[PDB]
Amino acid sequence: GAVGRPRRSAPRRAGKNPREEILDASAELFTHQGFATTSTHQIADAVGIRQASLYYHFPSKTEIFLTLLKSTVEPSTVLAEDLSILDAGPEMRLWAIVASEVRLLLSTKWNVGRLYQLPIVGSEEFAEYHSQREALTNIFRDLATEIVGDDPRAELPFHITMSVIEMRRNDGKIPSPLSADSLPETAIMLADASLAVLGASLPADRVEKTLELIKQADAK
Amino acid sequence: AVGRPRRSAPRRAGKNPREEILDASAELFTHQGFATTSTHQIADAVGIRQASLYYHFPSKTEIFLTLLKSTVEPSTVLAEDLSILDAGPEMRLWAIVASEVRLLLSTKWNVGRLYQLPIVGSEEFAEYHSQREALTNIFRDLATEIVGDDPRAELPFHITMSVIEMRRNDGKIPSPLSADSLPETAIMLADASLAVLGASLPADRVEKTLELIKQADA
DNA sequence: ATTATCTATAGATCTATAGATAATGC
DNA sequence: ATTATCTATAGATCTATAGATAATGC
Repeated sequence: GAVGRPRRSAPRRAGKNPREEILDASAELFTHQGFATTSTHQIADAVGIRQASLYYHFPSKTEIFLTLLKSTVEPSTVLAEDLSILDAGPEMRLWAIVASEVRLLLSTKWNVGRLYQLPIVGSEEFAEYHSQREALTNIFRDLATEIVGDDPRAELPFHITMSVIEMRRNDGKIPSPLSADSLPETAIMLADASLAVLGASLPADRVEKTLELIKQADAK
Repeated sequence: AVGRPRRSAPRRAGKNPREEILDASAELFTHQGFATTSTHQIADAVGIRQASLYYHFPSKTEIFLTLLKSTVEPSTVLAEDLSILDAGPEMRLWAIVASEVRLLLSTKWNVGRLYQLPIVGSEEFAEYHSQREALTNIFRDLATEIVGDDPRAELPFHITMSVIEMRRNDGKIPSPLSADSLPETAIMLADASLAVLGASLPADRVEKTLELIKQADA
């Protein structure tokens, strides 16, 4: 059996331990209703525990949110940095970054890309993340600037990319689990679009090659 | 109220007191969002006591719901009328993108942010909710008419909405309305939207669009 | 007389803490 | 004798409602 006074209701969330369970419940609610609207009771209720019982695992509702926010921002930011610097031309580099971030935002169980864009993040409190967020944004812009020059279109590939957030499911079924063998269709499209808005022909063997860069990046 | 107003005088802008509210509300709701924003915070911004707001509006919900209506309907009617008008699907699509972006750049605050708010889950919100989905269909429909049954039919709407990130939200209007001008951003996004669908650009798309506006105004 | 605001305040939340309690582990 | 949950509540803060009150109109 398990140490500790047994809970009133049986666990309802997927997780190897209460931390994962709570973050699981939290990711669903925060992506559906945002931070402020979601109350610790609903989180508790979702998890199947009393509200106070949360505080043994997380010191504050803000800390829960922070944790989730890290787990999406981090991999995405580093990935762009890792890929940013490679063999090919900026057409190819940008096509990959778009495909790679879309691959990623489709890989998670809940739609955590929706967290970046929430109001709460605007506050100064969450400055470490604006920082990473802008840094990411700048990578794309500069990539795009290498193709069209100083031109307002350079702003677009990033917004095209983030558009998956509006077009993916959010019910705890992963829309496209990761595969070393292939890229999800939707990634192909948004990469392909991101080059069309810059008026640039698609690069060569782009799916075959983008998976190469990911294998590389994964080993790093 | 002849002559320039005092700097001290209530910072808000509008014909009457209700409008002063919605002006205050839009600034707060599009920066911090609905739930994070207290009626107290609104009142202070309007220069009045918290309780007073309840003369003009029933609830904090109602303020917000109103602000939504005030930005959707204008767009929904715009799109619907251009939607049928006699021209090619590309031309129709370009005009809609351009004029939606034109419109989202016309307002004082960035009311497009209210769309991305997740607060719209309530039963009452349904009227707004299904009108948002109607507008969105117009785009999908048009796009599909250019490119068929293709996942790219989703793009033009989202490309359009991206202007929300590219806009200021400090009170100054980014691009005031005009009948002989489209802001550069609306042109860009409209061009992009057609670009992603592999569609040819109409040669006189700007001026044709400025015309269907004038025509659709009266 | 009709407004538009005010002061005051219930009651409905919501976060977090204090301390009891029931399971395992020694 | 350690751990993880529970019950119970303090203290905050927020929406909304009453009923008082300073302006004018008539």
